[PDB]
Amino acid sequence: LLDNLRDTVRKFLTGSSSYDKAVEDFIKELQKSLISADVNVKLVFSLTNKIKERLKNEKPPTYIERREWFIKIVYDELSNLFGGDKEPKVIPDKIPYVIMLVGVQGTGKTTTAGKLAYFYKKKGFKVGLVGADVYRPAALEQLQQLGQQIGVPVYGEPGEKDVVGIAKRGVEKFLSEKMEIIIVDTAGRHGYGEEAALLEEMKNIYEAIKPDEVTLVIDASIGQKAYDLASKFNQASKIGTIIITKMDGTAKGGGALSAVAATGATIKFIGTGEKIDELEVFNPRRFVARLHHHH
Repeated sequence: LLDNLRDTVRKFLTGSSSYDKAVEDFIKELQKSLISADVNVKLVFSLTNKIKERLKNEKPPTYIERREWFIKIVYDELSNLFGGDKEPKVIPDKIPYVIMLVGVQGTGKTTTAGKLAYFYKKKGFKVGLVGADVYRPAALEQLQQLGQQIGVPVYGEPGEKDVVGIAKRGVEKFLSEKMEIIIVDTAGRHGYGEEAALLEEMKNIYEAIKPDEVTLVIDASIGQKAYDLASKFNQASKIGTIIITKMDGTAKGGGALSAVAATGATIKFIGTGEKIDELEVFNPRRFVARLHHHH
């Protein structure tokens, strides 16, 4: 969406027609591209109405061209659509720090667990990974391969299906090894649409491990349908954050980000590609800044 918004911006700034038609043309194209990105239509309409209103109340500061000022207001409001200017807290100040990853099946989460452990190893922490995703049988082997490849130890119990016992033995072992960051990879038996049961089901793992942070991993190709789960996830704990993965393998990452941001939850990271280091700290203002036409 942003790379497509770049070209629309360019067409708007290299001053073709009247201003008002240039603006009209741009808003239609924005509305169209956001619909295509699966953003909820009510957010698409509010966004453009808010843009149009700022433009009627806020003349450009002196020295600022009108078209430049229009674009500044569009960029500020795209950022607000994805959650607004905010820089999450990504380095823990309590050690040890236990992070429980949760989510529906297939959210780029075992990869996400290795990517998170890599991020924190690079930061100089001592991390241990707990492979408690026991529905998928491949998840553990996959985790053990990541760990081995990135030099972080992986606790896992081949063929075991008590996720609560695995998470509790793995955390206790890592806490005894005096690990500083402990990442517990868990999935869930439900999909999107079955949010109450998904959440209920996270409860006994959580109580067992008493993590410092619970992180819901969302695949971005769910789009705007991430809303319900994210909303209920976020209300259910004071320590919940969200990771949106696979932003590069969908057209619907704007729908997913905008739908999560509508809940107010914290999107701490986004997963961009499949490579181990492609996990980035997320700030809507920076995310939007990437396409700025003055660079």
